[PDB]
Amino acid sequence: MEMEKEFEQIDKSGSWAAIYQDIRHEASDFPSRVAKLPKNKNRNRYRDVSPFDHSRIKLHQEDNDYINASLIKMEEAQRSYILTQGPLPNTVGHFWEMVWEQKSRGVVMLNRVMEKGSLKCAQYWPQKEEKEMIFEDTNLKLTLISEDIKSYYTVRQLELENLTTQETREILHFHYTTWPDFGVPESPASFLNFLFKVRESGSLSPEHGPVVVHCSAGIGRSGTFCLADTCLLLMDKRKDPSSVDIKKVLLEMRKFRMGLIQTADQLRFSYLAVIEGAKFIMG
Ligand SMILES: Oc1ccccc1CN1CCOCC1
Ligand SMILES: Oc1ccccc1CN1CCOCC1
Repeated sequence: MEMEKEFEQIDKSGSWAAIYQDIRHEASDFPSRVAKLPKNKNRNRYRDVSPFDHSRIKLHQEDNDYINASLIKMEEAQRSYILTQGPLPNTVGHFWEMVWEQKSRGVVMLNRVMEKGSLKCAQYWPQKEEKEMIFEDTNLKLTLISEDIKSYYTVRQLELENLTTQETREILHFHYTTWPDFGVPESPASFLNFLFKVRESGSLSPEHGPVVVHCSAGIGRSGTFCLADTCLLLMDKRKDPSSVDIKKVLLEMRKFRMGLIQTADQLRFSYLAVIEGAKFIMG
């Protein structure tokens, strides 16, 4: 069923809460035993947001391989994403170890460091060229190379050095800075423009490891970003773009990480974003 007429229909009947609860009831439940081990309590931001065992990213070390991060592998679309929490003071070294080990070219950040007067993630990248960061626990160095500040997003070029081998790589930091403290954006236009900038960078392409995507918990805004990207690619792959079922794609992604899309308003915004992104690509 075409999504745009459908959208107006779901609006007219005011049933977003009921649709969202149907998704919550049908979502996968898989074990997260590693996340819940007592030795990992200070590696989780939120007690109710954990990676499944089957899809968790493992750190390459014998001591403790745990990070709150999941591999979302979309078979038909041929896209993969790592979705992770905003890094904590004691996991900033693990975060950059993961980017290094997974061969990622891009990090996508959808939150501010402070929102609602509280800290939503650590200041995990350097703010000045001449003040680099060293992560002694994982033996990495990170340098700010350049910063481009725009009205709706900032893009940074970073240099990550593995101090063990003296190898270096160029990481692109895509920072969406305008998501409102409460609710969702009124228009999806700036979010869709941002998605198009990440795509045009090569960060989502199969010659690199998966993009790393985060917000504060790594399920709400982060879920909206991957859901919109996969749905729009499927529309360009299929003979019938109207066959793409956003609720079925979201339930496929929920096989790999719990809780993706945290509210009925985020569900509406995703449908909104896919509907408006379809129109712009059309011709
Ligand atoms: O290298 C890219 C290619 C396509 C898109 C984006 C980038 C990253 N740029 C951000 C700041 O300007 C120089 C690098
Ligand atoms: O790439 C195209 C060119 C002309 C017409 C249609 C498409 C497919 N779009 C459908 C809407 O969703 C994104 C792809």
